[PDB]
Amino acid sequence: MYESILSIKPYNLSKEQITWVNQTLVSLSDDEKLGQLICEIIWLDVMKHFLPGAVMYRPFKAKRMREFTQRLQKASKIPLLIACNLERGGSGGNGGMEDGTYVASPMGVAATDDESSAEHLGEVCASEGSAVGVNWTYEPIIDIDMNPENPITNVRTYGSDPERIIRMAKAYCRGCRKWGVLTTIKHFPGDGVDYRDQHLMSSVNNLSADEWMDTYGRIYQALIEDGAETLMSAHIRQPNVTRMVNPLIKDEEIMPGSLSKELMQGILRGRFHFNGLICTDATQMVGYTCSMPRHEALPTSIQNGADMLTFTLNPTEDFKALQEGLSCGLLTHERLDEAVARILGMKAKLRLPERKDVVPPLHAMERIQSKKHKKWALEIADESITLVKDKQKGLLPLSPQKTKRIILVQATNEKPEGGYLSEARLFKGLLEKEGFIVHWFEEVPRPGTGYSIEDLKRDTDLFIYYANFKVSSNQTTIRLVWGDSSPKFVCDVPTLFLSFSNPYHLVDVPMVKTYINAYTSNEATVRMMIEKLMGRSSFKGKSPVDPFAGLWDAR
Repeated sequence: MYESILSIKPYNLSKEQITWVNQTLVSLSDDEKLGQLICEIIWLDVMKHFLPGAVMYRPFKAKRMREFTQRLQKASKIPLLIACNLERGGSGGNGGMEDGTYVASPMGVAATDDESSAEHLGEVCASEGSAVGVNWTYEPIIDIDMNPENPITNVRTYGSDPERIIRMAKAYCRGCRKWGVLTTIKHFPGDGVDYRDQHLMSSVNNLSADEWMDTYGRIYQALIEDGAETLMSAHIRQPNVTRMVNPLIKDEEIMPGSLSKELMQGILRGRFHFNGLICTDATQMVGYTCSMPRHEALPTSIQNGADMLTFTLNPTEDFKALQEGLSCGLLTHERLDEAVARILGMKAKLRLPERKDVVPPLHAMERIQSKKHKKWALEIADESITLVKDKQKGLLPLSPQKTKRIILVQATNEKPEGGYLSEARLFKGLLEKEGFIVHWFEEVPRPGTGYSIEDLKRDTDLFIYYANFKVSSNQTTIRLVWGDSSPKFVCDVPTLFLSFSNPYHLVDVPMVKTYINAYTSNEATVRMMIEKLMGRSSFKGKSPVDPFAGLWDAR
């Protein structure tokens, strides 16, 4: 059975492999099959309530991951899919591992407009992940960064141009497959139209059916045909596409991707002929929990096309809900077997059953933070940093002979110990190496009743802003927050603004005359920024997006 699925892309299993999937399927109890639908988060005692089909590692040390893998796999009757959000390399972006290589955000790669940079990104992700036993990355994101106010897309995307997104996403996958790591296209039906986070609600892709088909649909078809192994159906609604499949559907029946049969079975399975593994986005996100009673939602997600539920809330209650859903018919035994078949087929595709070692040789660990990976990080930084606005004649290149005294102003939504980002301290120290006098904004006076603008101009030749407003779950804005530290004197003291993450900061500092986007806040990007501000390195980056956000005043 299931040869029509397992023998073709993205599976392409052999006769023997399909026999293993079928024989394993037959040997599983109902509870075992239900457990296979669940991916459990590791933050490894996750088998007390059921036997899960997969796990995802939060960011611990690479060595710990390699240890967890050996233990988890050696204890699992059915080999586990081992997931990780390897987004920006081995490290970076709230996922990956703690001591991996942080290469660059996806948008920083897109700024290079060189798809070989995305392939390199995918290689570092999959090379360092597979060394510790990871075989499934929840990447690449193929959302379109349409709405500059969306807090959860932003630098996690390859920008706002569908054609570039397709180029970069395909290259990323190309790099991952070279290391035997499954890829995941997300977030279906597509984030980036709304301005709201699906962690906090069910966000809405409200494009017309045609508009969606022409943009998001085009990208998904491109990655599906490219051989995308897995897809993540997120808690985002597409009402107009849903109504196209089901014109009589009531607005209250329209479910997000993770619960919608019109989207997962009508569009993906049907119209687009996606044959890979579908998993939901994390089930504890508000976008999921607020759309339907949970005891109903978990089995309905599988019944409506999803093969896997990502994470549990209360594991006992959740498994009990799957048991009852199967018992009372919310989930059919026939759809259950078909889901497990696709889960087991990806485990067979990875050749996990035949393997008799589990983790690679310890020598594999040497790829982590290898010279080659560090070197790609420096190439991407050299190619990505983008001079967006340069309307102050003579300012660049910087030199202590033109602006000796600098006030360095940090702006971030992080809360680093000591008050300052290590990357900002490094930037400060490197400016001083060049011969600048650099004080933090907090160290020097500011205009007021006892300090004049003439005094400020006497003590300050240049303001420089280090902006790092990063993407994180459950944030409703990544806008620039302070307000006397803002560029309020751009016509009195020259002012330079540097964004090391969010590229739309001109929304909040439109008065700035010199503005540069770097997309990534890591040591490699900081070092190339210094080289470029001093005139030793040319500005090569190209905005993969509109950094002015359609604002007349930002120019």
